[PDB]
Amino acid sequence: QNITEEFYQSTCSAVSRGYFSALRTGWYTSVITIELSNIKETKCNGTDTKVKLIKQELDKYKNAVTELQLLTQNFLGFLLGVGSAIASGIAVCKVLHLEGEVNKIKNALLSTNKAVVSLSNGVSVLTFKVLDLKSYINNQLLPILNQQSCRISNIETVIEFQQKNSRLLEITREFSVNAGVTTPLSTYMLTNSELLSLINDMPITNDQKKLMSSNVQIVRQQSYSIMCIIKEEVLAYVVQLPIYGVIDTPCWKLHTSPLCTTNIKEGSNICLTRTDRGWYCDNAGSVSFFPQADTCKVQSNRVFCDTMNSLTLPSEVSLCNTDIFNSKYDCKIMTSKTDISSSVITSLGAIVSCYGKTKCTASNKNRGIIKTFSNGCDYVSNKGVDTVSVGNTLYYVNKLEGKNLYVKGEPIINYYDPLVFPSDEFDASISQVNEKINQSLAFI
Amino acid sequence: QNITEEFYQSTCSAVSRGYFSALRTGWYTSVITIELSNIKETKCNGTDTKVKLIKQELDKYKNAVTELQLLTQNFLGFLLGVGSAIASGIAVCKVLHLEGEVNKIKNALLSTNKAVVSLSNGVSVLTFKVLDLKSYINNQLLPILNQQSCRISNIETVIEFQQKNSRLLEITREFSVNAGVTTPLSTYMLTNSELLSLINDMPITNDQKKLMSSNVQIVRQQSYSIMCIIKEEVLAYVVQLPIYGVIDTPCWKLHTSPLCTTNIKEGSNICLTRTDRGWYCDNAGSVSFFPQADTCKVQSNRVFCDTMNSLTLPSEVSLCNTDIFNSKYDCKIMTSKTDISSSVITSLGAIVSCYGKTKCTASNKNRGIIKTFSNGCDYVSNKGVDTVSVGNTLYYVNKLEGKNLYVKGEPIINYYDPLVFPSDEFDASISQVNEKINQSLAFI
Amino acid sequence: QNITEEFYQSTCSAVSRGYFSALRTGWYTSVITIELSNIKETKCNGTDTKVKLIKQELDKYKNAVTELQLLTQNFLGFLLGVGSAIASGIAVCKVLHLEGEVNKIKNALLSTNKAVVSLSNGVSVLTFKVLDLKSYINNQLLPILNQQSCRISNIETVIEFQQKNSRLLEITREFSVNAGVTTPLSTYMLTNSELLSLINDMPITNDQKKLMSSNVQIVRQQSYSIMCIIKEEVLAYVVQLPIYGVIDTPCWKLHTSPLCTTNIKEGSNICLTRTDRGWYCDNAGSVSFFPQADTCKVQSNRVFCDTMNSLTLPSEVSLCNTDIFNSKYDCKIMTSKTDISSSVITSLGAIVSCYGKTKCTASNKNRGIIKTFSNGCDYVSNKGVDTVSVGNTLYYVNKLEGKNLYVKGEPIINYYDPLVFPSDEFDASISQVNEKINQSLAFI
Repeated sequence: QNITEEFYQSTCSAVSRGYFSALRTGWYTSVITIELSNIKETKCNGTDTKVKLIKQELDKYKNAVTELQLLTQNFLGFLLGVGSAIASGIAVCKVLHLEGEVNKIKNALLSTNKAVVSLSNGVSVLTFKVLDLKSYINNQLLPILNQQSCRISNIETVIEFQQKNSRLLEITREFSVNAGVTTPLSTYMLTNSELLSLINDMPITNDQKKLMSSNVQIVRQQSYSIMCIIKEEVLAYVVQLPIYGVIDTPCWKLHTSPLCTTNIKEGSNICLTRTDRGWYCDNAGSVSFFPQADTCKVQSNRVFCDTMNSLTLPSEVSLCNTDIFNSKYDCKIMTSKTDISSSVITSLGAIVSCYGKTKCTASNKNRGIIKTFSNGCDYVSNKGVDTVSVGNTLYYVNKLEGKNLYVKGEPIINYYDPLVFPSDEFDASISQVNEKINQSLAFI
Repeated sequence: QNITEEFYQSTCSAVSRGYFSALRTGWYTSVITIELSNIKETKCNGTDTKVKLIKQELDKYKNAVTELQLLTQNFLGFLLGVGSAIASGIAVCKVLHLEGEVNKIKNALLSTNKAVVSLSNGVSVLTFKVLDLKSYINNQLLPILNQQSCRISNIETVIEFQQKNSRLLEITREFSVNAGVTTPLSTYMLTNSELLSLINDMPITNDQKKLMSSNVQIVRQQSYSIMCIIKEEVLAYVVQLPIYGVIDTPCWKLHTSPLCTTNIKEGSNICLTRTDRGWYCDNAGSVSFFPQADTCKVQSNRVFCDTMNSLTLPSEVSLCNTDIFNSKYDCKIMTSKTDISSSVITSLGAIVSCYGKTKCTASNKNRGIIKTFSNGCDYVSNKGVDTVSVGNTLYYVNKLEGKNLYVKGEPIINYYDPLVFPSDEFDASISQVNEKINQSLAFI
Repeated sequence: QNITEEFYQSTCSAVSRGYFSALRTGWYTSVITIELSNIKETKCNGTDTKVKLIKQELDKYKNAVTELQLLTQNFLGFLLGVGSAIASGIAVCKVLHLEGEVNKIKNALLSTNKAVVSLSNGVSVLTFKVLDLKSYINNQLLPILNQQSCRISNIETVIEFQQKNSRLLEITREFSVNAGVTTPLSTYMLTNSELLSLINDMPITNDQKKLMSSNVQIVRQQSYSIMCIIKEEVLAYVVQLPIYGVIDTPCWKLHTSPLCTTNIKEGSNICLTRTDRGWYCDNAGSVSFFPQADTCKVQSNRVFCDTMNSLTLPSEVSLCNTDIFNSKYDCKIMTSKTDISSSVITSLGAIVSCYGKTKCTASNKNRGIIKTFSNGCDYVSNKGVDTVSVGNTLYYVNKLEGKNLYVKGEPIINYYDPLVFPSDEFDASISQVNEKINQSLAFI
């Protein structure tokens, strides 16, 4: 929607504003249960295609129960020792293993299929019964299987049993190939009917309920399913859903690109790049910063992010966009001598860093070339433009309409004397390049 | 096939030549459609296993339509702001949302199952009808379901309806777990029969058609499926297939490994590594360079790559393989003091960098050890050799026959005086280490 | 189980001990085979729902055979040219293509479903026959399909044929979407019954057999399935299972975090971080080091790792934990001026690096805040603590009981004069910062 973008010619960066936050800060857990029956041996002469057919669909059942039994018996550096995403789920699994805890769940779901249960560790969980394979196998099936002559009446029972068993096998293969933990949340793990029902009874605001149920596909991508326990005629697993404790605060995206002096010969040029690119959202008097790509998902002008993937910075960090030389926040940059041509596709446009003999242009599919980029760091709005070419590579601009603004100014690389420029700083900042230069100039 | 490899003792690198390019430069889009019926409520007393069985298979149908409805309502740093792979597909989705555009498609496919359609934005698309669930549900099914007493005749209709519905549910779960965009291209999204049919009618050369239909498995790995629209008794989604606009130009792979001085004691040695490893293909008077691992897939002597993942370099870049000190291209290297033993498996052999007390050897499973590597950077051909051991780690050489060549020369690390060697350059080059040394030598 | 952890206040690191190794060093291969029939055209008038229903399930069969036919016709930098994980499998595929080699397998499995076969390249393989689609289609099905009038008797045969065909289609779609190589090992590729049977007949110790069959889910995550050959009425593919040649040696995990001087103003502080974090296991007189995250999977106090992902270091490397200034191993560190607050979740606790105005605390869900962290690098045990907060981010401590130990000492960053501190070392070491300082101090 109302999205705007500013490009800063001086620092070769661009900021996309107009977005609104939805940052995960809490976790909600609920317990999904399937009712099982513990059928062992069925003394039955078979060979009759119909009996042999239902015995092998019964074999799939015992194989999945067994497979589940085998599961239950057992700036980016700053984000590596982050811990387990599923701790609050695992906390619920520990409790279901306590004696009689599964028994509490069964009795709560004996009369209905959805009930609130107070667990023994203080968390109040919503519990669902999504499949009753127990009373199907015990009632509408097992009597036929417990006389020495076993003759199923009609093939309809073979098909009815495959349909009942089917969801259990879909749930088991997902846990199998994923060591008991799956994300995103399958429709098989939680159907849309059950997920909206769950969201509606969450201890959250009507604001958060309406945000979640308008983007169920995003809630799935940020939820986990955890295989839990399989005892006492019950299968249970924990669904872990996000809670967006930060809502509707301003978010902005920083795009950066290498800024270099413009001599055509390679290596005789000094470069400089802002390293603080990523997503920024205001969050409790500070700024939550998301440096990693694909840790935030955009929908129109709403940003969903998980604060587990963020760093906290002082809110002054945004001063680097408007005044990189400011004395309130030391803005972070890297330096090099690698003048390779490249383009960054922003929200409402494109940044192009053209160096050497490279051919960099911006085109319209019907009109031809609309801008030929000179050497240096320039910018184009996505209005009237479909593609950007850089060397032999074709980039596609985004086609969303917004307000673009070009803030002219001198490239700050021009302020630096190349004879005393620290030209291989992996992770520095503005005043760290200044104090490194102040040493060299005093050596003279 | 005719593959050759050169190892350069002087720069501890190896080049595998003999390959031929297939670089994606264009995108082809076609519209796949499934015909739907908009059945809401069926007033039917059931309970009879057969009727209740077909009502729940009908429930799966409405659940998938709903799930699709929920989707439609809504050197490596130089490759991060690259944009959307699926822009030209999304451009086609925007058009199908225009009024009457889906109506154009329906009428084109009313008489046949494959037809060319001219869309309203100028792109001529090939359109497929792969499933007609409309006329099945409306004709061979719904009459039975619209009298107050509903009795399906035979179980065959329950099974026939599951088979018809089945592909729709397979397509919907893939879009569900992937937020409406999937890659590689499922056989469920596009069968081999439909994909070869599509390739045969593409606006491309008989050369490109024969290349694509000889490697359908690779075309799948480089294609996208995009969920699009679900209105007016039609489901439609866009398949986006690659176009290889660069074909049969020479490609070569650069393998690099750390080159260091050979004192056994750790840290008292200086190291130096070429950083320009990856794939290189000639491309329109320049060289397309693929620095990222797994962005190129090899089949015999053919390299498939996506130019979206490349950088453009001057063709002079290959001079670094034969003369790293050349004055036409500043060859890029890094420096360190980290002499850790390691091996690189090349196309037709292995590079071994052996330092310290490490045991590095090359073996034959029947003959024993064939080469024991001294300290420094050495190389072995894959003829008569199965494995390379480095410390406690076993590497397996590739078993393809080719021409190996060993270019003797002095390790360039020996040319550098260690007392004035910039020994922690993250991203430098030959003449940047030279000018950094020229400063230190004048300080004296 | 008996897990202990030490935190070193001086170097801002923590070591989790008590673990025991299971490192993959060998590969076992076996050949799984499905018996096929090469049915081409069946001259049959149909239209009868039952015949048309079995003809399309027969179509799925030929489509999967075709799809398989299309497949058969065709510190972290030190780990990039590692080679192919599946070399020893591919070596077995080459042999099955030799003339009469598939014929050897068929005759070995003509009388039973599991047999040892001696291949022509010297490897003795265990061979399984998991599905006999040949004699089903040829005997219990094809006679009905080879008179001009084709009338299937009962719908039971349609369902029986779907069940037989079903596993073949599950195997084919996995190979399809994965270019003939899949990991982890599907239950569809190898059932739990077949996998335990295979492990029991492996040429390995009763120790290794009991370790593997107690963790089948881990064996799956470290195994590969390779599509191989489809000729002469046989489908065959190779399963490649790990062999743990290193068992029960001590493993320990190193956790590191940035250590910095504690002035609140940003950038005027020098930092220093140990870069050697990861897993370490004793291995044949040396130490196997696993720098990459998620290349080791933990179960209670057992560590499963693949030595293909490791480096070999001298066993002296562990001296850095107890004496970072030691003269036997040059301990590796990086330096910067980036004092951003962050926390590392260790095995039995949490490391917190608190800098600037950031609010860093450790909480109990019932008691409130239990520790407020001062500026600098501190540590908390997981006893009585559930969460750690750093700025706006909530981290969850692990809830396993163990022995924690806090080794007090002075932060080594305090030993360095900031006026001559090389404050942007990407990959250095203790004595490399010393010799870099010795130059600056002599310049004076």
